[PDB]
Amino acid sequence: PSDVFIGLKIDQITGINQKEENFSVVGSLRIDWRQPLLAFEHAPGEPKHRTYTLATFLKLLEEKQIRWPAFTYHNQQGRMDFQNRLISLSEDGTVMYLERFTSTFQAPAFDFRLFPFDNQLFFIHVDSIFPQHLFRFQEMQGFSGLGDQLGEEEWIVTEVNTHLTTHNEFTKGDASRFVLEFHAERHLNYYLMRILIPVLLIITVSWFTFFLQDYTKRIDLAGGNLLLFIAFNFTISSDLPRLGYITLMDAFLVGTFIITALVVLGNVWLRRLENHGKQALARKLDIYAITSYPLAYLLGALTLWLLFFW
Amino acid sequence: PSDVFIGLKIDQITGINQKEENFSVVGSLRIDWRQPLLAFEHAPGEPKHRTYTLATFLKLLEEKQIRWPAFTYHNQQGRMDFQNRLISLSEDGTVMYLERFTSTFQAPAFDFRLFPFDNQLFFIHVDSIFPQHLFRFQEMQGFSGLGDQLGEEEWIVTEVNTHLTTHNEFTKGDASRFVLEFHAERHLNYYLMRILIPVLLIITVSWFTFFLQDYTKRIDLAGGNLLLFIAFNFTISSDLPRLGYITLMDAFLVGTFIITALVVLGNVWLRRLENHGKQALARKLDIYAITSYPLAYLLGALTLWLLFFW
Amino acid sequence: PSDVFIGLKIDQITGINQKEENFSVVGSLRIDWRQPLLAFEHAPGEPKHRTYTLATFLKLLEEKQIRWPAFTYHNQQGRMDFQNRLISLSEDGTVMYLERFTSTFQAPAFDFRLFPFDNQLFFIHVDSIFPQHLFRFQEMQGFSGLGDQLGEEEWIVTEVNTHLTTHNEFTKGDASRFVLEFHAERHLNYYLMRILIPVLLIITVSWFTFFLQDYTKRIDLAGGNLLLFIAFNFTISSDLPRLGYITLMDAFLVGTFIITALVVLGNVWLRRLENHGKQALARKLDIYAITSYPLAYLLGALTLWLLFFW
Amino acid sequence: PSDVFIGLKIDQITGINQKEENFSVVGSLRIDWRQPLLAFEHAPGEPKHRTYTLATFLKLLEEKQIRWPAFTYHNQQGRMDFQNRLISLSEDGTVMYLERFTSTFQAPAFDFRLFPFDNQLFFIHVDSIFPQHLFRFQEMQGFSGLGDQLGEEEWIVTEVNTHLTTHNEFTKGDASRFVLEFHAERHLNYYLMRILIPVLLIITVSWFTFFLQDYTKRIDLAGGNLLLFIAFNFTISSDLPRLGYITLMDAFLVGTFIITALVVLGNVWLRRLENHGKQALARKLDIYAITSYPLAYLLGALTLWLLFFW
Amino acid sequence: PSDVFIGLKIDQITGINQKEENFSVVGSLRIDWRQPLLAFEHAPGEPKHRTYTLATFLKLLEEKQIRWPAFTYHNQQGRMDFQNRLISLSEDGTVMYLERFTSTFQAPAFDFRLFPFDNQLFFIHVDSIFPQHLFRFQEMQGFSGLGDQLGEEEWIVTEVNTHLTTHNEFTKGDASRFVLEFHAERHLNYYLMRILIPVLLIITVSWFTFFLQDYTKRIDLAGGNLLLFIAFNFTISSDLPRLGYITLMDAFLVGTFIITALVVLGNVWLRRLENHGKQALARKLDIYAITSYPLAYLLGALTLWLLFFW
Ligand SMILES: CCCCCCCCCCCCCC
Ligand SMILES: CCCCCCCCCCCCCC
Ligand SMILES: CCCCCCCCCCCCCC
Ligand SMILES: CCCCCCCCCCCCCC
Ligand SMILES: CCCCCCCCCCCCCC
Ligand SMILES: CCCCCCCCCCCC
Ligand SMILES: CCCCCCCCCCCC
Ligand SMILES: CCCCCCCCCCCC
Ligand SMILES: CCCCCCCCCCCC
Ligand SMILES: CCCCCCCCCCCC
Ligand SMILES: CCCCCCCCCCCC
Ligand SMILES: CCCCCCCCCCCC
Ligand SMILES: CCCCCCCCCCCC
Ligand SMILES: CCCCCCCCCCCC
Ligand SMILES: CCCCCCCCCCCC
Ligand SMILES: CCCCCCCCCC
Ligand SMILES: CCCCCCCCCC
Ligand SMILES: CCCCCCCCCC
Ligand SMILES: CCCCCCCCCC
Ligand SMILES: CCCCCCCCCC
Ligand SMILES: CCCCCCCC
Ligand SMILES: CCCCCCCC
Ligand SMILES: CCCCCCCC
Ligand SMILES: CCCCCCCC
Ligand SMILES: CCCCCCCC
Ligand SMILES: CCCCCCCC
Ligand SMILES: CCCCCCCC
Ligand SMILES: CCCCCCCC
Ligand SMILES: CCCCCCCC
Ligand SMILES: CCCCCCCC
Ligand SMILES: CCCCCC
Ligand SMILES: CCCCCC
Ligand SMILES: CCCCCC
Ligand SMILES: CCCCCC
Ligand SMILES: CCCCCC
Repeated sequence: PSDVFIGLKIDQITGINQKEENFSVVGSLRIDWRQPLLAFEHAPGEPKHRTYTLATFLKLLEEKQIRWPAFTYHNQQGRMDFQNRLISLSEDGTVMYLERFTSTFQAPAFDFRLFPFDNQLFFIHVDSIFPQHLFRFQEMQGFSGLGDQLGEEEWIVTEVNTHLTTHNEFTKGDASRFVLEFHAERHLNYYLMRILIPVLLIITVSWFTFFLQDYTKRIDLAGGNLLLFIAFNFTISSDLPRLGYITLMDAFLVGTFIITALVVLGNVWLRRLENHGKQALARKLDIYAITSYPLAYLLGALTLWLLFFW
Repeated sequence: PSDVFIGLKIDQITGINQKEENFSVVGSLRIDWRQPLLAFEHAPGEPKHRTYTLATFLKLLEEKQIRWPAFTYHNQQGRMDFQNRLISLSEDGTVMYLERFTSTFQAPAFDFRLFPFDNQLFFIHVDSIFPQHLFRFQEMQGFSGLGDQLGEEEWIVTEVNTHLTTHNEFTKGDASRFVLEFHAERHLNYYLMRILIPVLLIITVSWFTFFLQDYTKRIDLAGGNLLLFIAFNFTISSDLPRLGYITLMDAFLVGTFIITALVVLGNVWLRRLENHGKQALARKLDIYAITSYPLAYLLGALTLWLLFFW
Repeated sequence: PSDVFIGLKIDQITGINQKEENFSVVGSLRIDWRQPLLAFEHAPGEPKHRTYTLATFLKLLEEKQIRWPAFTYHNQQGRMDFQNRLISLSEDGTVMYLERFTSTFQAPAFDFRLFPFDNQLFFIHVDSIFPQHLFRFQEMQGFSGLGDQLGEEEWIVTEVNTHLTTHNEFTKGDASRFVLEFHAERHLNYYLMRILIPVLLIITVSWFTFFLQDYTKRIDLAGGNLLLFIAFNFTISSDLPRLGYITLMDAFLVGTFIITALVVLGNVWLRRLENHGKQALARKLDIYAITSYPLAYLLGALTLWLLFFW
Repeated sequence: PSDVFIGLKIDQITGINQKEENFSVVGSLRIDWRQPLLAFEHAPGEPKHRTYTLATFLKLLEEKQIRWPAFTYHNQQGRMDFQNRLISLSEDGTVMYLERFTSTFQAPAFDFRLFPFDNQLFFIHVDSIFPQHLFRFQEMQGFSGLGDQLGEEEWIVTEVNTHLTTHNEFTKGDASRFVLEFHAERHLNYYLMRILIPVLLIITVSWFTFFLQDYTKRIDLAGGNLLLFIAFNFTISSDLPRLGYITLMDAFLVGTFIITALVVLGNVWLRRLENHGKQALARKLDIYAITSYPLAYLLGALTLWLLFFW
Repeated sequence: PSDVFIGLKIDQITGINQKEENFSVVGSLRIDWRQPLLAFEHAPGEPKHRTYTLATFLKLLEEKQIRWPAFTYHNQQGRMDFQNRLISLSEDGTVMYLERFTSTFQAPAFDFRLFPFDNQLFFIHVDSIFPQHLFRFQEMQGFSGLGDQLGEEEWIVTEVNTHLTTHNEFTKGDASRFVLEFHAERHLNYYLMRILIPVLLIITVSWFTFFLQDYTKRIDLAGGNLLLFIAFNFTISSDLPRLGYITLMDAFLVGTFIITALVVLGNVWLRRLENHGKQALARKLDIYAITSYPLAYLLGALTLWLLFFW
């Protein structure tokens, strides 16, 4: 068998789609191979290295009746665009190949249930067409990976890896597979500032209602604080992804709605007790409401942690 | 006639469009066929199996003057993209074919009137071009179907099937048709949490208004609860599909609007009776309102069930 | 001249664009023609009918130096995609042609001023390239039209027609034109439920304000009902098309805004009369307001009917 | 030099993009030219005029070694789609050419500062490749322009023109340029109904606050009218183009916000004077507020006219 | 080595994408080169300059076995569209080349943390394929740059530059690189009018609450001013870019929310002190609130300046 050295490098992640579950990149694929049948002596005044396009070089190989180690991108989505496809040929028969491209790729491992605390997995598979007794992939050391970013991005890359495996077609011979994989995360700082801090203030305004004496005014104030929560919710709607299943962020907001609505219902009942002449009993229930309100939020937090992270 | 064995497998459902009524996939089409005229003996040192691209192989067939069993995708929409198209040729004349693609498909059976409790039907048709006395489709057993999903999705597949039929063109000979079909559903859990629970609380706040004594304050509170319902409605608008016809979900929300508006009108009339000095009569009508309000919702639920599910 | 029989059938209307004024379809074009110069006798064991692709068949015609009746789609927009293009050739020289496609088409007749009560006209033109003394179109009977729909759609087709005309280029010979045209409408049921019923309730709440005694409370209630109308308006914005000209629906909503705003202004003036000590006069004007409010809506309806439907 | 007669006609304006500054059309390009070297005598039974596709005809010209007057579209954007490209050849050597297309075009002259009272300029440039001593453009009279529209549109065309100029490349010979240009406007009727009338009512409600006696109630009413203005503003947001610079419409709405906010601040100060026991002074300032409020709007209108239209 | 003179000019910036980090243009690439092997004498009556398309000219070079100085666009994104590709050939062997195109380009340097006061960097790289001892780039003086704009735009260009560098592939010979770069900014005038002025008025209304005597009314007014801020926030949402990280504009709006919410909480506590009979102490704390409110905004401004601009 003949050894083929291969590597892949990604310049830039050009987009990520959370609803369709795919991602897009710009990158470069490189292969080194040696074929002694291609060795030559340069003509008088000719340079020491010959250069062809892939279209030009494949004709040369067909005129010599030489087999090319062809390969394919197994999780590609749609059409792929090439910026350049270039070949250098050595005096000794060494072939150096390079192709540079733009493309989209399938991402079947995406899972957003722990949003915004989620970490996602990305990969690209390259497959040999011929079986492993003709051609065997070897890992080109030093080349493969991701380049550095230059401004400010949405996703932060945490880990990068490459390894070699096999695949099979037509129930015959196994063939080589090359894998590049990486992991990435969000800026949690941004969600603290945009969502948590203002919701905590809204929660505080609802608690402060128990500090006043007239139940009539309380009903007005509690009602208005529920409309304020709803108004805020649509103001953040563009930061929430459109998914047909439940997230941690969804559970948090619905639970806040439930507790704030219950404050309206309680103050109506305290007014009813006052109208029936049971002021002292209503005054006693008020004292229990003040202390149990923060305990309800603390026990809800604990519940969400158990259901989503264990 | 000559037997052609065929099968189709879908890796991933890459999108679903409810307004245009189409869907998109990535998959693989496989065909086995035997043609003794293609049998050969391998050259000294040559492998036991020959491999060509479809473009290369069709030239070989034309040089031998052999007919190829050509086929077409009958509900395809737009252009189809190919990732690979590959042929293996056996010593005995057996041809193995494989094509891997991305494409969109028409979906004329979609019907969303029972949303969110709806179940939808999907299919793909593959048609033979030549008539059934030249070539006959046979079902390749073990291959066809859907692969497993790996994270969390919007639609859950409930059933998968394949079968064989016929089609006709130019009022001449019948020709074979191959069908793959499947059924899928939503996560109802998500709609319970996002829509039902908060609407039930809003309905409860409107009922609690009948517990208070001053009709003047009631009018204020009932009015504000109607604006709260409208505000909530636009907060959920992104979860509702843009269709030009009536759904079960539409009927549910309009009915809730009607009943909450009627509470405003009733409390104005009770205030009018008080101003004309008919307090005792107004106090009697109030007692009938308290009990009939929940009965109206229960009888509305029953009505919706009859109109949509029977 | 030589007779060419032609017909067109549409499977599915794949989209309609109200702002750009175009529509999209999937369909099939069929032509029958006879050319005795193409008659043949089948070889020993050959089938009685020969089959070619369009690319293959045109070469045969060029080798025999035979003219093909070429045609073009005159209101096509953009690029057209072909799913299949197929030819059957009879022993007697009869040619049967079929092409199946996806495409978008221009729609210059669209006019939405009577929305939602509007009915729109659609058409497709097919033109012969050669003049009518070489080739003449004849209508293929039984084939042309629209197929049946299978679930639930936005637009309902009301009428379908085909006929033959002529066109002219280079101020020379007239040439044949084939026309398919159809008409379609909306589900008015949907707009009754989504728009009319809730607006009628909002109008009723504004009338009920005249039933109360304290002008001070009336000003509060009338003001809040105007904000409720504005809130509802944005909740329906996605059902309204984005057009740069006036519709019947636009006129209806602006008129409702005018009348509800005038109720706020009137109640402020009644409070001013009370402050200046003219209660009896203010009480008299109130009685005229109660009866004239419904008359204003009835006379507005009559006005809109005259301006838009006559 | 050889005279080339040229003309251009546009059927339909298929879209206009205000943020990207481009427009799209469907149209037809026509050229007449005479070349005696192409004269011929028709064969026995042949028609008097020969017809070719552009691909076919250019081969004929190359076999005779004849130069074709090639041209290019100088402000084209992206790819252009052709529906038909057709050639008629006369017995005397006269060539008649026709191409029919869909395409997008650059629009660098767009300027929206006077919105909605703006009038915009559109153009298309066609350039000769060869210099003017080989080939000279002449204007084909009677053909060029715009066709009639058939329903109801967003933009109304006010003026259409064509003329001839020159261009230069490689600092050598001047070459011909053909220009078609036109001007268009909006329906102002639509903006009167959708924006002006309701804003004028909101302005009137704010003035009516000065007619009441209790400053306490005034503060409530003035505050609520400011929230009503904000609510209305988002209801019209879809009619406003997304531009990164100031328009006349923007200035109008911000000025209305400023004046309505100032009414809230004034009524708080009048309440402060009442609390400090200076009722008579506060009552005097109220009389000045009533008359100066309409004068502020009149002087603002005058200011906007001077800044934008002079 | 052979000198190649190169230059690039951009007509129009056709779009800018802040979320994907790319931009689009229309422009023209020009190259001058001399090759004595191409010198010729013109035939009797032939013009003094020959003209070919790139496809035509490359054939001529292959028939003479002459090497072409090929090049590539190194940060191109997707497919590039050509409007024209043209060659002039001089009697003395001088080649003049021109290509005119539409395309999108990668923009990895974008960084929006200082929005709206940000200034962004753009560039385009052109790379030689052959190494620098065959061909060397030289800068074509007078040609390169940006053209003038004609109406009103979103971005204003502040600086333009070109320079020459090198690049390396296959660890062999260095090759030439040509760079064009430019810088651009926003209209700050627009953001002053749309965001700052109305927020400053909202801030002023919240301060004026401390001028009134009844804490009961203050709580109502402070609550309503918080809902007004939230309503305004969604009215401007379309002017804010959708980025997953914190901007200066984000920090400004969250800080305003915090301070306005704190006014609601303070007035509830002053009412509690009044109910417990500590009016004089509450009256004293009120005097400290009036002066410290503006100081909080001034010190917040200073803090934001330090964190973002130093
Ligand atoms: C960070 C902004 C969103 C906060 C969501 C928190 C809801 C879940 C509470 C339990 C968190 C468990 C620790 C990870
Ligand atoms: C599940 C969230 C939406 C609930 C809609 C229920 C409206 C229909 C009531 C009758 C249901 C009949 C049982 C399927
Ligand atoms: C059907 C929902 C919209 C109703 C619009 C009615 C406004 C026009 C009133 C006059 C109608 C004339 C009869 C067609
Ligand atoms: C027509 C609807 C928008 C009205 C905008 C008017 C603001 C400018 C006032 C001065 C107009 C000057 C006359 C053209
Ligand atoms: C210009 C409209 C937005 C204003 C944002 C100002 C917030 C930052 C305050 C400190 C500015 C420092 C001077 C550049
Ligand atoms: C979180 C809701 C607290 C409600 C406080 C009032 C409780 C009233 C209940 C009366 C029936 C026991
Ligand atoms: C949180 C809502 C509290 C509702 C309490 C209802 C208690 C019902 C008691 C009935 C006694 C007559
Ligand atoms: C669901 C609406 C209940 C209305 C309660 C008040 C009924 C008043 C009707 C007076 C006329 C009979
Ligand atoms: C739900 C609205 C109740 C309206 C009841 C109106 C009854 C009209 C009676 C007229 C008697 C003078
Ligand atoms: C539809 C508006 C009705 C207004 C009712 C009050 C009329 C007051 C007018 C006083 C001046 C004649
Ligand atoms: C619908 C608004 C009614 C306004 C009536 C104004 C009447 C002005 C009369 C002035 C008398 C001093
Ligand atoms: C348009 C704003 C009018 C304000 C009316 C009240 C003026 C009060 C000013 C007191 C200080 C001179
Ligand atoms: C439109 C707002 C009016 C504000 C008037 C303030 C006048 C300050 C005078 C201070 C005197 C103590
Ligand atoms: C910006 C918030 C100002 C709050 C004014 C009232 C302060 C009350 C604090 C009482 C506890 C010290
Ligand atoms: C800005 C909010 C002010 C809250 C002040 C709380 C002070 C707590 C003192 C407790 C004394 C019993
Ligand atoms: C339905 C799950 C209840 C979650 C309560 C939310 C509490 C979160 C505390 C931070
Ligand atoms: C117009 C149909 C009335 C439907 C009433 C809604 C009641 C739903 C109860 C769950
Ligand atoms: C400006 C046209 C006035 C239209 C009034 C609307 C009344 C509609 C009654 C159904
Ligand atoms: C900042 C420019 C002030 C414009 C005032 C608006 C008045 C318009 C009167 C119709
Ligand atoms: C969290 C950063 C606090 C910023 C306060 C905003 C003050 C801006 C003054 C113009
Ligand atoms: C801003 C937080 C104040 C907490 C007050 C607690 C009173 C018991
Ligand atoms: C939260 C549900 C309370 C139900 C109260 C019923 C009173 C009759
Ligand atoms: C009277 C107020 C008591 C506050 C207790 C708070 C316990 C969390
Ligand atoms: C729900 C319609 C009630 C109509 C009341 C009419 C009173 C004059
Ligand atoms: C006085 C309250 C009676 C509650 C009856 C509720 C019947 C559903
Ligand atoms: C509807 C316009 C009324 C104008 C009233 C003017 C009072 C001075
Ligand atoms: C006192 C109420 C009279 C109601 C008259 C209604 C006429 C439409
Ligand atoms: C419109 C600004 C008024 C400032 C008033 C200041 C009072 C101390
Ligand atoms: C007492 C009201 C006077 C109204 C004057 C209006 C001047 C425009
Ligand atoms: C009694 C009002 C005092 C105002 C002081 C303002 C200091 C910024
Ligand atoms: C990832 C865990 C999700 C569980 C939801 C209850
Ligand atoms: C699917 C049943 C719909 C019936 C609507 C009344
Ligand atoms: C279709 C008639 C429209 C007339 C508008 C006044
Ligand atoms: C077109 C004139 C604009 C001037 C803006 C002040
Ligand atoms: C550009 C400086 C950003 C720092 C954010 C704290």
